[PDB]
Amino acid sequence: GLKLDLTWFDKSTEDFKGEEYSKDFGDDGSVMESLGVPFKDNVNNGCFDVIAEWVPLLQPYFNHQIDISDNEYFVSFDYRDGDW
Amino acid sequence: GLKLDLTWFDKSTEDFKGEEYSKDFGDDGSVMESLGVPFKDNVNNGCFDVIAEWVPLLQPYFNHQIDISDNEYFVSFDYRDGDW
Ligand SMILES: [Zn+2]
Repeated sequence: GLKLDLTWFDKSTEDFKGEEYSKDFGDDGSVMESLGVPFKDNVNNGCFDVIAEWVPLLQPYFNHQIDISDNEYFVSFDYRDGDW
Repeated sequence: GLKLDLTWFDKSTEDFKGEEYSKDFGDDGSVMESLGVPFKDNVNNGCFDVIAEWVPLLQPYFNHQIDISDNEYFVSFDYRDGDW
């Protein structure tokens, strides 16, 4: 089902540094609703800049330690048939 | 260097169909310039919708036969240090 695709870039050199997917949330788009982004209309449809208020809400799903002072972050909401 | 990330979905069902990276162009941003998308000033941003005019400009770098009448395409301009 739904997975969050997080990518980060260095603010200085601005090169693509890393990427990490969240666990599969299945058909529940609550995580997106909690971010203020409608589910059905925004999946597989572009990237969103990660703002400060999003950091703590997203952190529990990633091993990468999100630091918006050093990196620029983008999140895209990908959806595919269960079990990736 | 620069690599173009092409992802496409079925235009009817809306299901993911495939994804393919182009070769590494190094610091040659000519392909982006031909699309009318400033090289340095547009890498590592969101993704763009591929319009018909872009098809012949991109086709030489992908094995997949680009067909917009059947699929919907997105392209991202990813830039990382060399040797990826
Ligand atoms: Zn994107």
